[PDB]
Amino acid sequence: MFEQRVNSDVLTVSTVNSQDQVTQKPLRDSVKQALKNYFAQLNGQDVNDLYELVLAEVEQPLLDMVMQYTRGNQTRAALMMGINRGTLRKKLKKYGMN
Amino acid sequence: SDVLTVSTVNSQDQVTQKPLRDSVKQALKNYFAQLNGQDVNDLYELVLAEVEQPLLDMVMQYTRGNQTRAALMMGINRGTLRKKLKKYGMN
DNA sequence: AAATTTGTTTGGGCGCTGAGCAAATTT
DNA sequence: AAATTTGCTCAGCGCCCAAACAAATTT
Repeated sequence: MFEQRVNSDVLTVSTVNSQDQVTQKPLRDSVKQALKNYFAQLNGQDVNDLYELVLAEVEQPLLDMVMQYTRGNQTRAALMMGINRGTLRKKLKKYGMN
Repeated sequence: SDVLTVSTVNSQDQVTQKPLRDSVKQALKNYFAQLNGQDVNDLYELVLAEVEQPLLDMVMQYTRGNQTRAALMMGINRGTLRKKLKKYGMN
């Protein structure tokens, strides 16, 4: 057999820890921190947009990175993301990536 | 002019702010490196699930479990919010 | 020149939607 | 005692979707 890699550890970013040593925390925790400091700020005006705000911030990179990987090939991009080719096209247009 | 950002630290022990989107880029850039052309199959539901959980975990914690307010705080329908809490068994 | 991708358009369905409501809970 | 939030239902419609095609591009 070979060792377990939980869903958390598939997508990870490099962090430095207490002992000045480069570990790899999940992406989850980056999202957590980005939000917790976002809350620190907004004292105390209302929010009516928090989902789309995040979605936007996450979709742009994903599309970006996959389109680099597939080298502009939308057919393959949409295949590997598991979305409709039309849906992908629509999303690319939302972010001016065409 | 940028709401979503994570704290980073450098060579000179200086903390500096960088956007979450840059952090997502790396996460993937890395993920891609690890697989040597092993076709990826559901990369959207993957990333979605890795972001929806922290987001929910947090606003649900901010609104103190008040589903009504958290749904209004995000852009989404209370019913949708419930469907998502179910999806990740957070309910 | 064959194979693949792009850029449309079409229609079925499912997912997100607000509204409505009684019951439970917070105030 | 009143106000808010929950849990559920329910049409409507808006998005996601595969299927199909011809034209453009890549192989």
